[PDB]
Amino acid sequence: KRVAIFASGSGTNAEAIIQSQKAGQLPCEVALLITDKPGAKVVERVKVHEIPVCALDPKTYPSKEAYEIEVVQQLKEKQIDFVVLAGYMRLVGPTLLGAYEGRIVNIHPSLLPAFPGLHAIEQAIRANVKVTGVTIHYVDEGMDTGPIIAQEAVSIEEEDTLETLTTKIQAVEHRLYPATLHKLLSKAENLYFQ
Amino acid sequence: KRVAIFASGSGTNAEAIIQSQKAGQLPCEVALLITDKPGAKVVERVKVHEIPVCALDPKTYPSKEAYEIEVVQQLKEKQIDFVVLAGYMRLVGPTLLGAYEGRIVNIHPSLLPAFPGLHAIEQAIRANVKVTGVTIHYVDEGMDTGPIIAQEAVSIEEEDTLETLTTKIQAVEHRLYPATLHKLLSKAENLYFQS
Repeated sequence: KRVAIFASGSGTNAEAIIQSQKAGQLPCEVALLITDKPGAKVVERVKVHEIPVCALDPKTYPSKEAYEIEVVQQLKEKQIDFVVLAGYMRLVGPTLLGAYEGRIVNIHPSLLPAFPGLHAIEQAIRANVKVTGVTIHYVDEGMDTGPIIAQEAVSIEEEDTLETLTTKIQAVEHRLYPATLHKLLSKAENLYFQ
Repeated sequence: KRVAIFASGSGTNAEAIIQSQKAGQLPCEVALLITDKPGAKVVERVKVHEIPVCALDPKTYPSKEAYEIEVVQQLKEKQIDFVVLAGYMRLVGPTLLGAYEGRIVNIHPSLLPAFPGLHAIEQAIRANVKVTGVTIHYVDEGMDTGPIIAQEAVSIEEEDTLETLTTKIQAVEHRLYPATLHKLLSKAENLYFQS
């Protein structure tokens, strides 16, 4: 029962998922990290668990399709059953989606459909909303589109800044992503690991 | 200290605001209802408090501007200081906005900017979101635009239907609209009711 994670930068969501496996809550094993650069905390955090990492810079490839062909090659090689995006900053193209349709999920720091795309916490602050939150969803063709699995609201208090709100939102993500993955990939159904 | 309410249909939000006045929580008095149809529960609910009612069918006017000119006339006639939209289903045009800019608020049953416009509770169910909610905001030019004053989230449970979610959202509106109006229009500031 193998999961791949796509992540970059700090990798705190990837860490919470790995911690959830160690707790006995995730009903699968993290088997691969796909990332953009070697010199990042997420690589360090994952490497110490002896989980394979494939660091593919997308700009090295002639096209998005060529990059995704290599991505899919890696997922197939590691016998990946499910794909978890955890701070993956690119759109998922037709090659990746075609190979893993119905088996890719994502987390996004807004209540979709509000504030899709990059820097959604900053978007909510700039729009002066009073409530934002976190969305976990299946990945389909478009930007942050696909059937929504879970959402949780977070209030923006008057004293909140980008930093303090980001902390609150990350706390929700670290609890919610693994709890949602546990419920979704429950051993009751054999669904994704047949 | 006079407020006008714009409402149609059942008028349950209008009722909650009147009730909050009667409770001692609203620091102003409801002085006028502007509505579209005489034969509605909101008219009945408001009339029994002997609050003046102006029923203006907008379709019986040459233009949106002509209708709003009459609206503004009625508001000026009644010495209205603040305008509360409570199920007003038309866009606020330049005539109304020009006369009462900064003194019009609205309630909307989604977490703006998601699901602006009509039937937003149905929109959220059709979009299969798991969280929706309520927004109270100042009214500017445009549809459901303007500085957001308050929001409250409501979870859509698996067993929720349009009917049961609507009940939940209306419960939030009936508490939140008057509580927000109390905070916004607080006596300490006396911002909107200067002589």
